[PDB]
Amino acid sequence: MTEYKLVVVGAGGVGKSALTIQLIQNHFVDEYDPTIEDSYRKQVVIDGETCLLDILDTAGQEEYSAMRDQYMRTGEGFLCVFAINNTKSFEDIHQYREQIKRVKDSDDVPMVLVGNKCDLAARTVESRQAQDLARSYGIPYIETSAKTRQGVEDAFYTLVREIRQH
Ligand SMILES: Nc1nc2c(ncn2[C@@H]2O[C@H](COP(=O)(O)OP(=O)(O)NP(=O)(O)O)[C@@H](O)[C@H]2O)c(=O)[nH]1
Ligand SMILES: [Ca+2]
Ligand SMILES: [Ca+2]
Ligand SMILES: [Mg+2]
Ligand SMILES: [Mg+2]
Repeated sequence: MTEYKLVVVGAGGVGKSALTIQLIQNHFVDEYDPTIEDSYRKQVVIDGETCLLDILDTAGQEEYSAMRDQYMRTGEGFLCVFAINNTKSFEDIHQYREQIKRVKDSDDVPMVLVGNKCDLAARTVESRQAQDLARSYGIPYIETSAKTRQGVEDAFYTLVREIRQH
């Protein structure tokens, strides 16, 4: 009944899990428990199509990243997440995109660049920098807050709409 396999990747602590939990369970996770690998499933209607989202939430911490490449292999589309108050996480996006291209053996994989924690005032990554990166990659850039839920549905549904153009 139409399934989309989405994978969420990016540096430790940027909010991958909080984003996923906000989408699937409609609440904010305030605490930080590092992820190894977790999956979620939810039936939703997107643009008039009932479908099943399978979301793989991956490790950002190098210590918990064992076998992440094996899980990413099945993904149909990827959210590449950084946090707008974490310059390193933005600088490291290229690594995740490279890893995606490797595991998929393609330079044409559906992706969305996500700048999370947009509720925070200590911004060090400006919108324009991220837009430029996204433009060079040929993908959309969307800002989100897992805390307020702003942009969360848009980020994931946009990724579905990208998969649908493939
Ligand atoms: N203000 C704010 N805090 C956020 C946001 N998203 C996540 N956080 C906070 O940042 C911390 C880490 O979030 P988490 O989702 O666990 O990050 P992660 O990217 O999944 N980490 P890991 O890679 O280790 O699994 C938590 O304390 C969480 O509440 C956001 O949009 N805004
Ligand atoms: Ca909470
Ligand atoms: Ca490969
Ligand atoms: Mg996590
Ligand atoms: Mg600057």
